[PDB]
This record gives sequence, structure tokens and C-alpha cells, in this order.
Amino acid sequence: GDKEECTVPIGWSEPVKGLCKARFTRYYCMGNCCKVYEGCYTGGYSRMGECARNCPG
Repeated sequence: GDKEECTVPIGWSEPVKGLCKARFTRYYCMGNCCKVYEGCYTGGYSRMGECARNCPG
């Protein structure tokens, strides 16, 4: 098979935590791979299948 790498350094553009009393589940893209986030984020894609239709991975 054929795929590409997913370079995600410390200097990448990441989302911010909400520091609230709740823990939702959101999804974001990091260069070429989708990645789940948990902790009052509420931004980004709602599911992995909303991320993966727009990003290449």
C-alpha cells in the first residue's frame, strides 16, 4: 500500500482547552492526520468522519 507521514511538532497550531465542568469529544486535523480532543474544546469537527472527508488521512 501507499500512504504519507504525519509530522506533528510541538510548534504546530493546536486548539485550547475550556477548563469547564464537562468533557465533550471533538476531532481536529494535524497536517495530514485527524486526531480526537477531549476536555471542554467544543470547536473543530464533530466526528472523525467529518474530519477524514476534508483532510487527506
